[PDB]
Amino acid sequence: GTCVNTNSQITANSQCVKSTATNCYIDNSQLVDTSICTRSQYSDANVKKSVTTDCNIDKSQVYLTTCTGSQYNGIYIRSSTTTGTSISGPGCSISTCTITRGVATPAAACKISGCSLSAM
Repeated sequence: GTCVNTNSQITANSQCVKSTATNCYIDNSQLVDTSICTRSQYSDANVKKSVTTDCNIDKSQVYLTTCTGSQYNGIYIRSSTTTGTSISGPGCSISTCTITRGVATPAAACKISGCSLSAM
């Protein structure tokens, strides 16, 4: 029981290991590898070594990513940082980007494909 749970609803079909979830709604998802969940809703998602605050993550996999006030729906995102943005697209894939309110900061390492970026 390596999950530091603070007022979080974590389903049985969910899993929280070596991580912290404060006021989080985790359903059929995994919050693993030193991840930090705060007031975020995880739906059929995988959150690894990531931090999400007031985020709605649905059918997505987030790695080494920090999420603040954002929505992910059916996307894969890594080594990134998004704030106040809605990201969707069945085949959305983002890697090493900084995104604030729907606009991705131009960068060489930032790789984005099959995604729809908008503000929240």
